[PDB]
Amino acid sequence: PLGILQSALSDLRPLVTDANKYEDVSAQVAVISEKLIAQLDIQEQTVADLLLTCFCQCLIAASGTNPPDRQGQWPTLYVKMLCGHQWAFAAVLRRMLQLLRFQAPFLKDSHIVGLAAFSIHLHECQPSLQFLITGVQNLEHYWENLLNLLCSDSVGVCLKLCTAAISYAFCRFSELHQDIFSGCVPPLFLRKLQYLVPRLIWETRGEVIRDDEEADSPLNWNLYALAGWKEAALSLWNQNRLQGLLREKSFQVTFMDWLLWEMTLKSNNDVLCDTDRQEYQRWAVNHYLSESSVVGGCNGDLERGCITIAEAVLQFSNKSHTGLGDILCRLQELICDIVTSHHQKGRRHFFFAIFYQRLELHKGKKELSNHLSKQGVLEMCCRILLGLPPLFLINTPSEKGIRTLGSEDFWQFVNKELKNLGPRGYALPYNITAHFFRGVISASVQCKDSSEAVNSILSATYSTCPALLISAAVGWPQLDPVLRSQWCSLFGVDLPKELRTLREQQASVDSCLSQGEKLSLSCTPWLSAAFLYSTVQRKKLPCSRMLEILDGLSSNFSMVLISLLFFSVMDIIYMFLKDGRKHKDLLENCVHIIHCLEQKGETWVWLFQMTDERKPELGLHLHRAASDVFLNLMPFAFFWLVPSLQLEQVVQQQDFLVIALDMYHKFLQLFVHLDSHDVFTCGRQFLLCCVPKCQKPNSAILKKMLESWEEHDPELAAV
Amino acid sequence: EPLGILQSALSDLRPLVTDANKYEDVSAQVAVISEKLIAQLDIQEQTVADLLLTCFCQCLIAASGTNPPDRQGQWPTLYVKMLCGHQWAFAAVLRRMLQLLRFQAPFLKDSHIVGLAAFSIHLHECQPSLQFLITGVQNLEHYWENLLNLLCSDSVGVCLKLCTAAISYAFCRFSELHQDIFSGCVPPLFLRKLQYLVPRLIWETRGEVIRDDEEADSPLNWNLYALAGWKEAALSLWNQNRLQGLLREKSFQVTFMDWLLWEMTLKSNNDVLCDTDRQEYQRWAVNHYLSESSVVGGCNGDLERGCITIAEAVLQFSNRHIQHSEWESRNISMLKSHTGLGDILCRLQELICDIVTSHHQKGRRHFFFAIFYQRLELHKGKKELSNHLSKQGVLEMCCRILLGLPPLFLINTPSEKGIRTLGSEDFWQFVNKELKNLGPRGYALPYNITAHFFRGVISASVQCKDSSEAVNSILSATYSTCPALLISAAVGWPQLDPVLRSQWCSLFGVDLPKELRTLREQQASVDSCLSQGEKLSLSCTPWLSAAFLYSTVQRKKLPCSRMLEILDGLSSNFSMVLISLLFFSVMDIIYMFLKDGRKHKDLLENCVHIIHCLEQKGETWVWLFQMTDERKPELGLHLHRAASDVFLNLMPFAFFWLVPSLQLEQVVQQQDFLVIALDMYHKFLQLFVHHLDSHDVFTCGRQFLLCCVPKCQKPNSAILKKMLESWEEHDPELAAV
Repeated sequence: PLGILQSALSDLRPLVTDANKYEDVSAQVAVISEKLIAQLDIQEQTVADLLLTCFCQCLIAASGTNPPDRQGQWPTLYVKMLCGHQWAFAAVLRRMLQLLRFQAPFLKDSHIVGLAAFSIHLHECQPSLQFLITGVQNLEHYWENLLNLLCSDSVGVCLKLCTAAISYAFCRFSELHQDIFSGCVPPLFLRKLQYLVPRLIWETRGEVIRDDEEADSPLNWNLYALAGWKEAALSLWNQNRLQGLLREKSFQVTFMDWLLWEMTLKSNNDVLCDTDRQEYQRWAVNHYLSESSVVGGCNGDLERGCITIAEAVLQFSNKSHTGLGDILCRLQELICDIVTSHHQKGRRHFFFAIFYQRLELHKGKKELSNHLSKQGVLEMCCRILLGLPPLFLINTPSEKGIRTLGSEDFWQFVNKELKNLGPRGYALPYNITAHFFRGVISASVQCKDSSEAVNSILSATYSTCPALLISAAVGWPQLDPVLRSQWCSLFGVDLPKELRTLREQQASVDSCLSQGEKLSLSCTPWLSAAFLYSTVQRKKLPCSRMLEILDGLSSNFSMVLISLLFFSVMDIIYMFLKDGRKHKDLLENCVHIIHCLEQKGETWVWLFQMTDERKPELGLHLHRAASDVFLNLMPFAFFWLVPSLQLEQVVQQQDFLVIALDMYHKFLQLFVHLDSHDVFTCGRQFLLCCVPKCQKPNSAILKKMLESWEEHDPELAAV
Repeated sequence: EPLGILQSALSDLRPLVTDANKYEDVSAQVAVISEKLIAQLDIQEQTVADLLLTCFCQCLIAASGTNPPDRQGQWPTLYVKMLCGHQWAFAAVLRRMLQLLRFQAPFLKDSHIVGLAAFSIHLHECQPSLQFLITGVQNLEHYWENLLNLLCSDSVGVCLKLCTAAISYAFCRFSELHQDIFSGCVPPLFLRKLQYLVPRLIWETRGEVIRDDEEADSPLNWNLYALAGWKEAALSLWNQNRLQGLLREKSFQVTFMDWLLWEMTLKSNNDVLCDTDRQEYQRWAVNHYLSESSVVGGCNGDLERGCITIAEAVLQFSNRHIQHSEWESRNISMLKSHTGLGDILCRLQELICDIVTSHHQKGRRHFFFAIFYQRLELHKGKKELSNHLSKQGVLEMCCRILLGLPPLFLINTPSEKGIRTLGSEDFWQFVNKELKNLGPRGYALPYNITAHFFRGVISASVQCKDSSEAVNSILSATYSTCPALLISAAVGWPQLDPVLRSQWCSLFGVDLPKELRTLREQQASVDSCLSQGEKLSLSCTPWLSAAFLYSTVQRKKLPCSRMLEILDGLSSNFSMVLISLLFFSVMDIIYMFLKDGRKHKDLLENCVHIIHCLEQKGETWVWLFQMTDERKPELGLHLHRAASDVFLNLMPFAFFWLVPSLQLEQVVQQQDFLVIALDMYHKFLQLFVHHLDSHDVFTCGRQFLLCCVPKCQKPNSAILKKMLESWEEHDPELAAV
């Protein structure tokens, strides 16, 4: 079956020497007549390399008699025959894939030219392949896959190839007006030889000289008797007809496609040393940075440069990576020229804007598919800030003869779209809450005092952006030596008065836990109850040894006992989302509640209310530090822990019923069972014994329906 | 049967060790007989090694459980002796140890590691174990670094689990005596990598120094055999008050340079830390070594010694990484993964931004440049081999560094009395000795080191009061001290203007100064008059206008005939443009020669056209060819001090191509001609020690000498034909003429 196939398919070469006078047809009829009978199986893995190779053979057979200009009426015919079938033309594609992926690094130097000429001739026939494993579209959705995988793994081959699917097309498909010629070759080959050449082959970047002695002449078809691959792709980049062709729009290269090619080329694959791979870029960036905007580029707007780089980085996420690090180093190389200038007119606002607009597209709530992309882009938004620090980009000083050091930005980004980033809820992670401190330490040099500015910053930080101090406290032990060393490195004097009170509080806590000394209180009941909580929770000590050491008689006591209830009902959850069912610390809260009762009341509902109607100050200094992933999930905890109490939760409380309903409304808007929604009866019971506004028996019968509002809104007016 | 008896013996040695049976050791001598009955990547046997090493690695863990090491016996010493007494097996086990540590580092157990660590310590105790027939290593000590400086780069989580069991075994074997001589049991190097790998991997022991003085007994009675992990066995040992008072001596002292030399070599891949976590470690360490004393090796609290010491290492780690490149004709050779380099250079700019941004600058920068004046003196001309020349691999790092910095460091910023004037005197004195780098052009620098400068003076005037009266002062002090920078702008204007303009418009929207503007005018008086022809303006300084014109021509691909017709004919500043236009063409010829050596005729025609265009005025063009400073008018120095020295060593190679292509009589009415001709021939010989051009020179510097200046009438051509003794007679002939 195949022996005769190899014979026939090999009986072609003798024909094509001089007698190529339309007789290469009946042999094609025979090829097709005998081909009728025949995971990369062996039937296909072998026939492919048999059809293809006949090309690499016949081409070289005929390229000795005459060049391709005059001959070349067989190839179109052979390829039209091949494409005439379906179960074979779909094997050559995958075979060439495997043959340029695995063996590509070393196959041959003349089994290549026998692949370009099969690419091109696969273009002038525009065949149909709508059905295939992956490629659903026409070829144009196949060249890009191949070329991209290849230039990501192997570079030298990509150029060895691109510069051979061109030279075969200025010889062939010549002698025709320059208006329709450009439709023969595909665009991407040129759109990529506009990129590779000046990367590998220097001397052609625009530095040295333009040598030209043979510019207007059909270049020699010498690839079969050549001298190297550095004069077949340079005797082409210097031909006028091409160098004047890389100006159309059908194939441009702009400063958002350069990245997505260079930002995915992993070292250990390239062919350039480090201190050349880091000159290519510094040349490129500074060539798409002095280029018009109608073309891909930005005139001189460093701002626009950084903007584009960030917008590209965000569009690649779709850990350890090497290429991305170079881009994130060029960011610094660019920015460090800004902070040392103190624009005061174009300031950090130009940057953060990007995030806000990349973070609105994912507002179309759906089936657990966009939230993921949201946090995935957010983690990258964070990784960046850690990748373009001179470490005080996040600081907005001023100038009126002095420098004030304020930071009016990064306080909104945090309060809005960063606090909902990491675990533990109320806190941030310990990789971004150190940049702010190691930044105020490093920007406190410009001023004249260097010990007062820091105090002003950290005194302002109490009102706005409190979620940073808590993230420090929760992560202080691995943060003290850092600063204690930085300061001594720069100045070498005592510390200020607002970076050591935290140390004093930690030390007091520690020295008081071992024995017990009725801990004091620094008039700040949402700080001094974070230390006290985190130390315990890390050293595994229980409750009894947590609040047994408070000395509250008339000072700030209830607040230090409510902050703990908050921090204790925001970690019942981190132990639910994290592969769990229920955690045993609610006893701590049932004890804190009894301790608040022993005092003069000091109600606890400020937490379980989302609006800002009458929530006292700390009650809205707390929720301004949480994450909207939890606050949308409190009712769960509310109805978990409530049933452990009765006969005092209402009759001596204020605004209970209202809050219970405000919650039970949201307990439904989550989904769209018996072990989760059982407080039906609970809410039904609290009514019969509550602060009777009207509540005679109406709301005891209305819970038998889905209208907690059909009559409640009016049933409150009678209060 | 060298095997059966072997396994029988190394098995009977198994149970006999659970108890320290007195005198039950001669059974070792039996293995001596067996081995004596049996005697690159060797694989001939390559099993005796494992057969003999597993004996230890198994008998140890088999006995341990009955008694701790100290009360174990005198077994391992005798074993190691019966091994080393045959210096062929001792030449193998080493090889298998290293081969299985490196290649299959992760594919190992948690019980064989200690079996190698204890064996290593026992080796160290038997120092008389010294072999010479092991290529690559002379003594024993070398082996330790040989394997560990590969382990600590290919895989870090095995240089810790192997350098902890050693200590946990030594502190259980020799922890009965040796109040002072304890130091000397373990090998030193082990006890250094710990001090570098423990904190890095785990943070709970970074900065804490003193917490208490509670006395301890010993680690948990050799718990490694049934440990619960390593984060607590490496931590129950860092606190042992007997150790922390041990890594203070000199032979266990890590330092700063010795740290950079190890962090650079970490492969980014195969590491264990995410890229956003191995930069906190560095941002901490760099600060932990700046607050120290110099006796330890760390800085004393300053910052200069913290940058000098990071540059002096990059200029010392690349030397062993020449790492050339080639793509066509690929020789299969993997590339070294992304080294920790770069990162270090990012923690070096977070530190320069803290001594230029301050309130007490006193902006001196003599340092950081005298550090480069040394590596270029280690091998000034040649390191006995032309592989890493000055302008090859050291002047490409004095740039990779000098770029990653801000564009302000290159400028001084004095603050004498708060006035804060501007200037530069340590980048000029230095760029006048790094222009020799760019051999491509010769009359220019590269571009990426010409933007920063012009982009710096603009980011420094800010600090001053009038941000547009210093620039006019700098760029006027220039034109007389550092020409080579402008001519690299002229050659690059159309890629540079939309940066300066945008910057000066983004800081504060005020009109430009009178020195970043003159250039736009001198460029627009060109890009137009080349179109359709009008005239040229001929601003004050010639050698800048000429650069503009010549480079613009080259960039637009025009011929070399417009350049000569759009020009004044009655101006006093005409010739001084043509001279420069000749100089640039010469240099272009010379560049074309150092690229597939040839001549590129057309330029030889351009130059003769120029010489004829300036010959009907009575001037003197033969003083470019004076490689001295004797009498060259001031226009010569301001050009030669911009030209590389790779080229002026070739100027003769271009003086005998376009001299004979002139008339034989219009190159003699000049002043002191032959004094350059023969003074250049003298240099045309030193090059040989092209070759076909020796004839044209031997004749052209031989026929002129008859109808030449009134210096000699005879015996000078005869003398020149005598031999290469032009000097022996010229030294006396020049006396008169």
